[PDB]
Amino acid sequence: AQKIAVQKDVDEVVAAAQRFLHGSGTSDEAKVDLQKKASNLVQTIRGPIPAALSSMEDIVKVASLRTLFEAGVFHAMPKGGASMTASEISAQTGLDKGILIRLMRAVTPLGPFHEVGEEEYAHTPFSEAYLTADIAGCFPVMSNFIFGPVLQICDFLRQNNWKDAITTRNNPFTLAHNCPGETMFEHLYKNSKNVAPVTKAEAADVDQIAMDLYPWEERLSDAKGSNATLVDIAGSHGNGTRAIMALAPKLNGCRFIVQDLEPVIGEHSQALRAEGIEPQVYDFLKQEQPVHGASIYYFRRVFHDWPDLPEGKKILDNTRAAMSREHSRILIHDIIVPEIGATMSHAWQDLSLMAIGGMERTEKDFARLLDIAGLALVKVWRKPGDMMGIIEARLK
Amino acid sequence: AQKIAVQKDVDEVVAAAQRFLHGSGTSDEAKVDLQKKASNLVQTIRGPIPAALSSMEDIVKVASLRTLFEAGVFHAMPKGGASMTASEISAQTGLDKGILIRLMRAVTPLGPFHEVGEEEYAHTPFSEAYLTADIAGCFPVMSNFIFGPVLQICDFLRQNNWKDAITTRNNPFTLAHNCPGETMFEHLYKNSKNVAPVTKAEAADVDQIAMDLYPWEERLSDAKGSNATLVDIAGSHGNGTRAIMALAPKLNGCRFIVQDLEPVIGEHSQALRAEGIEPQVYDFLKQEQPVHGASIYYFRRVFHDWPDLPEGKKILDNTRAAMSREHSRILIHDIIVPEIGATMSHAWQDLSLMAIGGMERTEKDFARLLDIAGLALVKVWRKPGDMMGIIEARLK
Ligand SMILES: C[S@@+](CC[C@H](N)C(=O)[O-])C[C@H]1O[C@@H](n2cnc3c(N)ncnc32)[C@H](O)[C@@H]1O
Ligand SMILES: C[S@@+](CC[C@H](N)C(=O)[O-])C[C@H]1O[C@@H](n2cnc3c(N)ncnc32)[C@H](O)[C@@H]1O
Repeated sequence: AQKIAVQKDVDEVVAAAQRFLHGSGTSDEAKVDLQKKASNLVQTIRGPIPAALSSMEDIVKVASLRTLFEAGVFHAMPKGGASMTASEISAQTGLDKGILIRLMRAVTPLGPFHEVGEEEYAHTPFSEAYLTADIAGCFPVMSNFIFGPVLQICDFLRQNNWKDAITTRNNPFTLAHNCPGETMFEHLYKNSKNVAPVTKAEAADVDQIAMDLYPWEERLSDAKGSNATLVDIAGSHGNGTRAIMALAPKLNGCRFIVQDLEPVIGEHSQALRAEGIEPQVYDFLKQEQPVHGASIYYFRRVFHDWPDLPEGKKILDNTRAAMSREHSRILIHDIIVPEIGATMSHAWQDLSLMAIGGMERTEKDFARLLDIAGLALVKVWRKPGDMMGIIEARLK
Repeated sequence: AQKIAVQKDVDEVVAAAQRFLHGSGTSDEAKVDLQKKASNLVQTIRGPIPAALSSMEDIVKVASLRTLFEAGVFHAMPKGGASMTASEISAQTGLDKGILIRLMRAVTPLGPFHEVGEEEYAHTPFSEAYLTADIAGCFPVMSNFIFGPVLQICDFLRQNNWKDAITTRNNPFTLAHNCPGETMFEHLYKNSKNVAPVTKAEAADVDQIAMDLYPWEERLSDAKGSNATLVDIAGSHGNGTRAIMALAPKLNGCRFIVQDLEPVIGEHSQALRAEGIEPQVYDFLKQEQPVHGASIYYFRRVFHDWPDLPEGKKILDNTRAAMSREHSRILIHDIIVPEIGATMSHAWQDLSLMAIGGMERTEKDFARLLDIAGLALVKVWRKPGDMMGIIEARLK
C-alpha cells in the first residue's frame, strides 16, 4: 500500500536526477527539483505520522551539534575520517564521556558524523564543513543567540493573541534574552566578548553574494572631484567594498569609506586602514549621514534588520540629508523574496529576522519602503537565480 | 564533480528501494537502509557547506509549525487538500496575516503544507498528521515545554565546563523554566491547566508499544488468592493495563490497580473506575509501595525519567518493601538502547530526557540498575525490531 507511493517517489527521484545530470550549469531549477523529490522520498518512506516526529529529532540534533561544536569535539576529532573513541574525545575536550556518547546518537545515524564502532566516531566532510570559515562564523552565533528566540516566536505572539506586536526593541529576542528595549545589536555589543564572534558572523557569506550585479566602474568613474566617493553604510568588516574595489580598479583617487558602530569599527579599523579604506564611526539611527554629495551610499544586508517604520524611514532620511539630488544614489542590496515559490533559504533568513524585528522584503515591500521615504526607483538589479538584488534609488 | 556523487547516491537509493520493495513485512532493516540512503542523497545534492545550514532551517521550521499549530491554522484549514487564502486563515484564527505569510514559507517548500498559489495554502496528509491523536498530544507539550530546554543543554553544561552536573532537579529544564529544585512533573503539575495537556502527552504512543511481549495470562493465572494482582505503577491514563486485560481475559477476579500522582489520578479516575480498574494516589519517591504480595509490579516508561541514583534505587526500594521474595516480580518496560547503530528515535527520546535528568538505558545500564538495587535479572523480553523490552526482576 505504502510500497506504491515509495515506488512513485523513487521514479520521480530518478527522473529529476537524470534531468539534473544533463542540464547546463536550468541547472539551478533542476537542482531544486531534485532536492524536493529526494525530500519527498524520505517523507514517503516515513509516512505521515512518523514524519511528524521529525521536529523532535531536528531539535535534539541541533542541540547536540551546538554542544559538540562549543565543547571542542569538532576541533579535537581528526580531520580526514580517522576514528576516535569517546574516551579520547572526552579526555581532550573535558566533555563528560557519558554525555558525549548520548549526544553522538543524534549526529551519527544520518547526522554528519560517522559511527565507526562502539564509542568510536569519525568526521565526514559533512561534519568538517562546520569548521569552515562561513559555517564556523555563522553557526555558533546563531546557536547561542538566535535559535532560542526563534523557538519563542510562538510565546511572543501568544502574549498578543497572535497579533503582530513585534518591534525592533520588543520581540522574541528581547523575551528570550530578557532585554526589553534593546535592539539585538545593542544587547550583543554590550558585552565586548561578543563583538569578535558577532562581527565574524556578519562576515559569513555562504551564498557568496554576487557583487558584479551593478556596474560600479562606469558610475564611479563619471563622478568628478568630490562626487567620487562610496560610503559602505554598516559595511562592518569591509568585504563588500573590497569586492567593489576589485570590480572597478580603472579608477581615480576614489574615496572608499566603511561606516559602522564603534565596536565594529574598532575590531576592523586596522585591517581597513591597511587596504586604503577609511573607517568611520556612525550610527544611522542617531545621526545624519556625515558625508555629503557622495556618488553612492551603499547598504548591504542592513535594511533586512529594520522595519519600514520607524527605523527604515529614519535611515533613509538621515542619509537623505547628505545626498545631492542628481549626483547621489542609494543602493539597497538585500534578498528579494518571491511572492511564490520561496525556498527554505528565504524562510530561515526571514524567520530568524522575525525574532529581532527584521524581515526579508519582497519587490513590492521595497516599493513601499521607497514610496514611504519619498524616493523614486531607478532600477532593480537582479541576476535571476541570485537571491539578492540591488534596489537603486534617487530623490524624486 | 559533484554530479558523480549524486549519481552514486541515486544508484544506492534505487538499489535500497528495489531491496525494500521485495522483502517481507528484513522489511524493517531494508526500510531503515532505504531511509538512510535517501537522506544521504539530500545531503549530497546540497553539498557539505550548504547542508550545514540545515540546522537553521530546521529551527525556523519547528518554530513555525509550533506557532501555526497553537494559533489554530491546522484546525482552521480544510482537510483533504482544498485551498485557503492567507486572508481567510488570518480571519478565522486571529493570527496576523503578515506573520502567517512569513511563517508559511518554512512549511511549504518541502514542509508538510502545500503552497497552492500566492497567499494560498492547502493541507497535505503530512500536515494533517499533526491533528492525529498521538501527534496532537505529543507535539504541543514537547514544543511548549521541552524544545526550549533541549536547545539549552549546551548552556547548562557550559556552566560546569562540560561536566555532567545534570540531576532530576538541576538540569536544562530547570534552567530554561527557571524552576531550580523542581522535577519536571512537579513544575508542570503545579499549574492544573497543564495536567490535561501533559496527561494526554503521556498517553501518546506513536510506536504502538507491543504489549504481547510478556505472557501475562500464564503468570497472572497461577497467582492464587491475594497474589492475583497487578500494579501499574505510574500507569497514568491506564492504557497499559487495558492492553494487559485485553491480552489475558482467561481470568479470575483479578485486581488491577493503576497508581500515579494525585493530578493524574484525578484526570482519569472516572474513566478507570469504569473499566473495573481501581485508581490509587501514590508517590514512589515519598512512600513505600502500599500494595503487598502482588504478582507483578509493572513499570512502563517510568524509569527512563530517573537516574539510577538517587531516584532509581529509591523507587525499587520503596516497592521492594511490599514484595514477596518468591511470588512477586518487578517488570521494567522501557526502550533498550543498542550499543551501536541507534536511530534518531533512540536519540530524540534519550536527549529530550537529558533535559529533565532522565535517560534511555542500554542493556548494560539496566544491569547496573538491578545490581545497585540488589535484584537478580530473570529474563530480558525483547521481540527484535521492537525498541522496548521488559526487564523481569526478582529479589535474589
Ligand atoms: C547583518 S550586518 C551586514 C554588514 C555588511 N554590510 C555585510 O553585508 O556583510 C549589519 C550591520 O549593521 C550594523 N549596525 C547595526 N545597527 C547600526 C546602527 N544603528 N548604525 C550603524 N550601523 C549599525 C551592525 O554593526 C552590522 O555590522
Ligand atoms: C512518561 S509517563 C508514563 C506513564 C505510563 N506508564 C505510560 O507508559 O504511558 C510517567 C508517569 O510517571 C508519573 N510520575 C512522575 N513522578 C511520580 C512520582 N513521584 N510518583 C508516582 N508517579 C510519578 C507521571 O505522573 C507520569 O504519569
